[PDB]
Amino acid sequence: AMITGGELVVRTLIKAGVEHLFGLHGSHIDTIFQACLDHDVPIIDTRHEAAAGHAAEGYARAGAKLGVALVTAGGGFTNAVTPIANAWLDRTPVLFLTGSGALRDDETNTLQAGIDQVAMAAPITKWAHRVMATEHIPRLVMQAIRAALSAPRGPVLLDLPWDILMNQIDEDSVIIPDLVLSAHGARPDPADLDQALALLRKAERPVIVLGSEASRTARKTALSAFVAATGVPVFADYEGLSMLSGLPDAMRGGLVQNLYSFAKADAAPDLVLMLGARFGLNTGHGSGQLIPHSAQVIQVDPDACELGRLQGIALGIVADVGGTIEALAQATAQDAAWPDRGDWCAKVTDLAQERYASIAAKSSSEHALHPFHASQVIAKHVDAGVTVVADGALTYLWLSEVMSRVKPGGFLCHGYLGSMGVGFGTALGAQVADLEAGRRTILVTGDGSVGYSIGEFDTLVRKQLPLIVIIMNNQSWGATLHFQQLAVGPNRVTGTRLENGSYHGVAAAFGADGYHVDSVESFSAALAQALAHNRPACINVAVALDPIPPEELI
Amino acid sequence: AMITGGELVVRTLIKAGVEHLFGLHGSHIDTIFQACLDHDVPIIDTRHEAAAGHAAEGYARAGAKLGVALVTAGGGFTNAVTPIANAWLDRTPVLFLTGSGALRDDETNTLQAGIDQVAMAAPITKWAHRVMATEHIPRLVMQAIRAALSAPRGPVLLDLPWDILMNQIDEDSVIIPDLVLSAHGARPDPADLDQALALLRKAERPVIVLGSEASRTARKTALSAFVAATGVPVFADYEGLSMLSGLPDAMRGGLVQNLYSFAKADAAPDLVLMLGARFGLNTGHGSGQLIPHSAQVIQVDPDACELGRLQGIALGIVADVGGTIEALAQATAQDAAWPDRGDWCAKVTDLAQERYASIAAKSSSEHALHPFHASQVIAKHVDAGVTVVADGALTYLWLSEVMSRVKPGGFLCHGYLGSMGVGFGTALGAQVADLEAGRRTILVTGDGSVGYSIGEFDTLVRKQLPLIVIIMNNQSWGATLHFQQLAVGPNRVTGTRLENGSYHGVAAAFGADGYHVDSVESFSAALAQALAHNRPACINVAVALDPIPPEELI
Amino acid sequence: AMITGGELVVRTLIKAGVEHLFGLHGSHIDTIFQACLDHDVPIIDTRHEAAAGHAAEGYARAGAKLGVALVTAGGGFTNAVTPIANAWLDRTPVLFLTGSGALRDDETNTLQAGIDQVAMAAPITKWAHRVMATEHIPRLVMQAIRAALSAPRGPVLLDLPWDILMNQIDEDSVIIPDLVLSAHGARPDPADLDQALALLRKAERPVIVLGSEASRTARKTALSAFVAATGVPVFADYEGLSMLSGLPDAMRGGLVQNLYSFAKADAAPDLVLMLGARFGLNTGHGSGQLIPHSAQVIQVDPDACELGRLQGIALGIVADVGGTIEALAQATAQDAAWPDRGDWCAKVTDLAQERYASIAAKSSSEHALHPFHASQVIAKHVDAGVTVVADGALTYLWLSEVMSRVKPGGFLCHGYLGSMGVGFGTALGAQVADLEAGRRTILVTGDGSVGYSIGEFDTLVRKQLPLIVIIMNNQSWGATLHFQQLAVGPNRVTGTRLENGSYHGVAAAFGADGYHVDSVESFSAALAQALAHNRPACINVAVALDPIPPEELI
Ligand SMILES: Cc1ncc(C[n+]2csc(CCOP(=O)(O)OP(=O)(O)O)c2C)c(N)n1
Ligand SMILES: Cc1ncc(C[n+]2csc(CCOP(=O)(O)OP(=O)(O)O)c2C)c(N)n1
Ligand SMILES: Cc1ncc(C[n+]2csc(CCOP(=O)(O)OP(=O)(O)O)c2C)c(N)n1
Ligand SMILES: [Mg+2]
Ligand SMILES: [Mg+2]
Ligand SMILES: [Mg+2]
Repeated sequence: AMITGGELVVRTLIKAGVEHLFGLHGSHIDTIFQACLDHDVPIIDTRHEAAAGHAAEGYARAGAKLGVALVTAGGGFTNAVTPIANAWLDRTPVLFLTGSGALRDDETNTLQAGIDQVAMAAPITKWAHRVMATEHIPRLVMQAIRAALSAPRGPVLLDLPWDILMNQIDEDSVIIPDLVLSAHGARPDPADLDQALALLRKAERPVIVLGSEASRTARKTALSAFVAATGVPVFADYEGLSMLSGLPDAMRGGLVQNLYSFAKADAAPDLVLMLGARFGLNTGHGSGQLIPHSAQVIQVDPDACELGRLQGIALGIVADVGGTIEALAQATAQDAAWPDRGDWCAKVTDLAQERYASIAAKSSSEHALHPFHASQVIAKHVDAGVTVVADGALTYLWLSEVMSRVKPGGFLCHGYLGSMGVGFGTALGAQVADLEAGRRTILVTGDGSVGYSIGEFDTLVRKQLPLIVIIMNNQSWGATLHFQQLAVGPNRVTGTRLENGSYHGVAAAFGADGYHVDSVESFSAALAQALAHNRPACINVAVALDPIPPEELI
Repeated sequence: AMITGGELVVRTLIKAGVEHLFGLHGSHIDTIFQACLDHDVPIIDTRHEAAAGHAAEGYARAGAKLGVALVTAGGGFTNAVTPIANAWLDRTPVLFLTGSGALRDDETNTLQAGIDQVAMAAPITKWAHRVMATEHIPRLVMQAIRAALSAPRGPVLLDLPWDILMNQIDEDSVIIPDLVLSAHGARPDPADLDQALALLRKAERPVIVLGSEASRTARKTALSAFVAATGVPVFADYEGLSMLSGLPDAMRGGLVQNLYSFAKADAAPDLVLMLGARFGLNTGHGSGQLIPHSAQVIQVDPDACELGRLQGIALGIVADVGGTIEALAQATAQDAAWPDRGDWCAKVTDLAQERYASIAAKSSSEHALHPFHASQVIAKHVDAGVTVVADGALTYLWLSEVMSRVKPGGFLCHGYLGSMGVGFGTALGAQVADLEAGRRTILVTGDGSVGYSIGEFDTLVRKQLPLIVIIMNNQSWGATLHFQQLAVGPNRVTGTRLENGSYHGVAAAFGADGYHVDSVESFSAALAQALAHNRPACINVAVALDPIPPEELI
Repeated sequence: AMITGGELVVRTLIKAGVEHLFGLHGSHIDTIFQACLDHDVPIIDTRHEAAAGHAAEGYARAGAKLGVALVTAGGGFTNAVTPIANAWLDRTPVLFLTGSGALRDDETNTLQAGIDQVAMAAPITKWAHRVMATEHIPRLVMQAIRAALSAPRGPVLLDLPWDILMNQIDEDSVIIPDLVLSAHGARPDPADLDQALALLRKAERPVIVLGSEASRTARKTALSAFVAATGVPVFADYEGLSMLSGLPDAMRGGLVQNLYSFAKADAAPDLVLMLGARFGLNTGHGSGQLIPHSAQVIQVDPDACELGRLQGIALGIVADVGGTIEALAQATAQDAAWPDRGDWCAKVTDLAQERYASIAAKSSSEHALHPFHASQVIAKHVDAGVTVVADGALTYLWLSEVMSRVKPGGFLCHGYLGSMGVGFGTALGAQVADLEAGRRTILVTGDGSVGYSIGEFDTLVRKQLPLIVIIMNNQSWGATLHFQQLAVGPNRVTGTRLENGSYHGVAAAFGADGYHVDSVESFSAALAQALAHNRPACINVAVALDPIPPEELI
């Protein structure tokens, strides 16, 4: 009859439909550990709260569902800050449950109390709030969850004082509410939908560009019905990429990064339909080399701030990307008489094919194994059954170069935050999600980036998570080392040389299979063996440093 | 050639379609003032920055558009804080432009530099930001507008460093963007709309409650259509009242407070459609006193946090209220199978009118003018051409008891901030935008409340503003004095008596028409008089302090 | 045995030895009004929270002590923000007690509850905190007072949830701490002090300048002794001026502002002892206009950031300004051989006098009363027995030129916030402090500035506070009309016309003495009268607007 506040937290999460938590133990949050123990709710405990946070993100991104991070007071929270800020810029839905000092003995210079965690999380969350009463728990947890899931998606900080968590209340007294929130999003007004549809019908070279908000709602089947009736090519930023994985092969434009050299071939797009993709790092900023200044733009985004923020656009809609896609598939259904778009699809296909073949031709692997070739080795293993997690600068923009012509189940790369090393936690969490859906996760990170959360090879072994960490090891902080040469001068490389350490040796110590390879065939075989067993694996890949990825030259 | 920084602000402001500004001069923001002079943009300078801010609220609330406040650095910003906070809770679209310390001479103990205005506004604005370059002025102003205008509506702070406002850049060299925002709001997915309408037709005692967002979109025409086909009674909070004035009297429940008396007749609502109406102060929180616990709630709100925050709901939709009404009215043109809804309208009408007569039965005027009698002198004077601004606690609680059966063009009362003294600023700015149409504005304020921004008669006189101020005088801070008596005891009154000044004299010293009143007819002559004229009118009214409103009880 | 939290607040305030509170009533803080009324502790209830806030500062500033401000939740707090912001920059000790939403019913959209008040006050307070338990009140109240009273003095916000105040505890169980905090500030290291005196002895034309922190510790006899033994000329800024009032007039250098000419009189100070004076708006900024580069500087300040913030200095001491003056006095009391500065002092006295008369010779009042003439009339009513509070920009820039070489009991003015209208609240609270002091308070304010808190005439009459409200009336915003001519064009003035309202009529309408005067004959008669009458009085003074006050030369 008497239950702890920590019980209420878990019961509300049970009701909300959560089946996994990612975290690190603390006395302050043990009531939640105890309650999860009782209801068989697995907490995937890590070796760093940053890894736990990133794992909640990874789980959310690869699962298209809610992520839950569980951290303790003080350092527990501060260690989760990078995942918080990363989820913020990436529009990913994570509930960050955090402990704090007890309200009784507030301002007593005590263990793990003393820092305004709500004030700290404020600038980088949709909502950050501290619970003031134990009976408020179910309603406030449910409130926090609604905030995170609705467009635009984002992180929420729920601060649960040790006080409030240890408190015992009569269970029959406080009501645990249901998650009452519509799964379908808000659609555009039929007038703007009639307009956007009209504007794209009379169009010589139209393109769709998908963003993160497309993957959250993940309304794939509707995207098919819409793309089939209209026959319009679809591009995406890294986060939208996997949404193209189910499109008929002809209208798969790939990553928006290659809407770039459309300038030399007349191919400057006529009308661009942006669906949750923002103006910034991912779409060539305002520099307009990706989204051409002379194109008419139709932008759909949950936040009006994003509506033509860097370039003057034509039609500015504010609705949910998911509902918007649904509204487009619904209208496009009976309107089944659409213009001839055979030879714009071929152009988009052929221009991306060009840039690809062009780089393959300039890629030599004599004396040193080329990053491009090691990228093609992973690429040959990429279908809907595989999630790919990208980390590590030079690593990921070489990886980006092969990623457009395969159909990944998921693809989790860096957002605007671009925090080197977020990939390990992300991939761990993604592997937990992919286990339910019968899929495999592969992290592709740099030698420098992996050392951020290298202790997570332990967690992979302890929890038996079959993640294959692939390390592009060019003995350095790659992209930065290039900046020191290309931007400063040839012999001005300081603090970027990382010429020490056997990474497979580290993985071997934590009990995970370590491979160090240095050639195409050996790496190809190592990866094949890694996939072949259901066990965590490190593949230390000795790779070339000197070559320059095309993205860097821009 | 060269144009100033503030010169850019004003140009970007007119392309937005705004026609007025409310402010106070600062030598930090004269750059705006001068650019405004030669575009014939009227800056209505008040006598207190607080007043200007509330006037920006009024303007935006009265004419359902965007309001603009324009304050000087340091002290100018901090004086606008209450307006900003009020706007935040009331969900009203206002663009607060503030000057600040020049980036040159930053951190130098300078004149009006050295305070973090953005940090101060961030907890109470949808967006708070400081412009770093002069060329950024247009894209960020237009951005701030987009933020202020989308659902849910709310205030935005744009900090313009005096530095940035003075720097001249080539007039051709930076584009001045159009405001591209769909105006038509996003609407619920049809499946939810079906779920809603199916439950609505199933209901035996259905009800609709309107909140601020209905008034911000002001789709009176679509609402009427929807209300007609279905024949469901409609209620509202103070902010959603204007939106009942254009509907058939048969389906007009009035203010939500009237839903209180219903449980005493086994006539408690069966199902309630909350359109932008939040669970909180105005809807009786989660007590189940207005919105019954046994009733099945459908809630439509732009903020997912609001979806069942204090009470379990049956269906929760995140979509724009204005778009939702549009959809509900549209789904209506093909239904044509709705119940008579006449005998429930009978019940709703009977209960409302019954409550009204019940107060008239209790109210005596034999020794002092009953606030309710004095309130009626205003009621038979209220139509679609009057805008009523309510301030003062005891004043507005009594004044509401009549407002349900009359129908104003504008009704602006307190929100959650409950800030006594906002009424004058709100009223002043309501007169503009009542000058915009042909409507005339009446303010009904308490004797203590008016002292807050009493120096605004100087503005009313200077700027030829026909506003009538009805000072409800009970010689005290009424409701607070009632608190002291009812909550602690009869002889426990302190700091709540106000038995001194001649307010109607005060206004006359500023050169405005000042009146007096003892009883019912005494006031009619003063009211019909000053209303017959077309200029600033200050009326004083001696009124009984003793009587407790029905809203006070409970 | 059972007492409320509000009672705990009051008993703690009493034990700290506070005698007055300044505020505006709300039901959220009534428990504090009830306790105060029980212990005979006056709450000066005003007509605006800003006036209550400012009165708390004025009390603190005029009486060299703590000022306590009492405001209610929501609107009450937001209205006190400008005072908080002002006390911040002016380094004035004010405890701001605010009510807020109850902790039970957090996040309920309830009345006056939903603004993060601590987050708002955070940028502009030494400390801002929200009480979480009723038992914590005494220790937290006392903690706040320590924070405010210690160098550098500043404002503090204690947020007191309605919940926590209404709550009842066994009075026997909670202890009420003493205010144990030393009255003596920390003095410099002897090696630092000796090298300061080693420089002062071995220097040719040395000068002392005082700041805010010098009035906060208000050490007259120690400073008096130090200046007697050393014979060094002493200046000060606006807040420091009142400390010169007790020195030998041969040392009284007046306002450091007079120090411009030393640059072009060849006698620029060869050494400057900055005692709390800050490198900013008060002291020629960073440029050597008031503080020459050629001068070697010894600076004392509680804040190390201030130590040569914008200039190079020879010695930087973090210590209490009052404690230092004591170390200066004590050590210098043995040194019986301080070099004579009679020659240097004579030069200084005669340069301040040369400045004075050169202003006096012109400025003829042959048509209108040159504000200099209006200021000199006030001057012959100024001595140790009078506190002069000052407002209005164009107003004060004349008054400063006459204040130098007449000795006020207190001289309160604008700090770095420079907010117009702060003067009324300030004088209202100062008068309270001056009434126990036996002094008389005169407020000299501009015509626009007075409109801010014009209802406070009701306060002056209700509370019977015989403040004299002088209005220097030039029917305009003066300095901001000035700027519009001088920096734009003589025909480019908009939004500064205040040619309206007999300000003296409104004050008379609130039941105080009302006078309008124009010439020295009419004026010094209205003044002489309003003085002899021990009652609140308003002296409206029609004045020339055209004349430039000399402090503007660049
Ligand atoms: C957390 C973090 N630290 C530092 C940086 C700056 N940075 C950008 S690229 C880069 C080099 C990454 O090198 P590596 O992980 O080895 O991958 P590589 O480029 O060699 O393929 C660094 C340190 C960053 N973006 N994030
Ligand atoms: C800014 C602000 N200050 C104080 C309060 C507390 N308060 C609530 S009601 C009230 C009385 C208002 O009196 P008046 O304006 O004369 O109207 P009346 O109640 O007498 O009709 C006060 C001071 C508040 N709600 N907001
Ligand atoms: C809150 C605020 N509003 C406006 C200003 C800008 N300002 C500087 S001087 C000035 C003139 C005010 O002087 P006034 O009260 O009219 O008396 P005067 O200077 O003419 O003698 C104004 C409005 C400010 N600093 N702070
Ligand atoms: Mg590397
Ligand atoms: Mg009243
Ligand atoms: Mg003036």
